[PDB]
Amino acid sequence: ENLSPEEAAHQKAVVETLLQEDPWRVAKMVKSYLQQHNIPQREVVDTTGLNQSHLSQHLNKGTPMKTQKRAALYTWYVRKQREVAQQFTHARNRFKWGPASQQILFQAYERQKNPSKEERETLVEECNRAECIQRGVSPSQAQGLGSNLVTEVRVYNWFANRRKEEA
Amino acid sequence: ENLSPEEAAHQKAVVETLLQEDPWRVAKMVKSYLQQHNIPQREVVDTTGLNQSHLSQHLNKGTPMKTQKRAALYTWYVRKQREVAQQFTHAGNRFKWGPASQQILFQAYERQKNPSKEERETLVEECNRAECIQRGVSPSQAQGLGSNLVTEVRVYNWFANRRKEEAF
DNA sequence: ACTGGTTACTCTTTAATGTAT
DNA sequence: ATACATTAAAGAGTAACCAGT
Ligand SMILES: [Cl-]
Ligand SMILES: [Cl-]
Repeated sequence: ENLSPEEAAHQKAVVETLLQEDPWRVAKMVKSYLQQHNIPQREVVDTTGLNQSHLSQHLNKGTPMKTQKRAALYTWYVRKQREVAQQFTHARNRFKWGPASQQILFQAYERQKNPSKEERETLVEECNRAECIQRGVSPSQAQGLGSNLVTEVRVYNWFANRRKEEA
Repeated sequence: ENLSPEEAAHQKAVVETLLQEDPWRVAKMVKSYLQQHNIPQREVVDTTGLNQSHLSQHLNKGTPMKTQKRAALYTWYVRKQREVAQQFTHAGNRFKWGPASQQILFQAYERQKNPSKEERETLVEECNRAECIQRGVSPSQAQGLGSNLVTEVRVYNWFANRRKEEAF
């Protein structure tokens, strides 16, 4: 179930049509995927071997890149799309706070700046379920959120740093 | 050149007096000084051996720093001020554009996006004059600017990069 | 001199960490 | 638990470089 002969040709067909498209339209399409799943650009740079500064300038600004290096970018894009779907159905990077959970954390901080462990774990289920809805997946699949899984320790680390922000 | 033994004792009292003052006030004095001379934060990290994220957060945001680390940075503040004096009295890193030179270059780009070489040297002398006035030194002394000295090559590279930014 | 593709370097930001009340 | 004190890690931004009409 890991791979199929036809879908492997479909992956090669997708990267073929993606190279034929406007590289900016694909850049916006890829940047929106990295933001929805909070996958760090370091994973892209470490896997494909591209330049961090070059890849960042291409996604956020549209800096033109040659088709040979762009092909390795689209190759990782199509493969990462399958790995994400499988890892969520079957259920190294640094944690990243999603924008959907940040709104819930700012609500709780405006209410009270020192929640109890029960209130922390309650916000964990709220933020995890929120991160799943953002990624378009079901809540029980939150175990597939991976490195971006909201934990009680991480919620406590967020509230502790936000108290330090008032100075 | 060598600091008089009496002069060195003054530096120590300056560090202790700066340690007695509020750390956020001394942080703003050092940060504004770095912005006036375009001194890279990497150079302060290399000398004082401090953490770049710690020093950046203690200067820009004013994060709590220990008295020992603040004293090591305050020791660099006083030695660099004097070293800048001899750096410029002798006149008789990487380049970093200044705010006044960036505003003048914004004027020329609005008038001519492709200036001639004659227009480049005239802008070089104007920017070097404005950068000298920023730190309160005479326009004649520019060797002390060193890495932050304006050059026609840097002006042409500034307009070429602005052309790439204008394309998007 | 020139656009165009590319990048070493810089510095802010972030989530995480260690510890003595 | 938790405010000081701290930071390894990510990433956008800057000024610059190399090639080839
Ligand atoms: Cl994910
Ligand atoms: Cl200087």
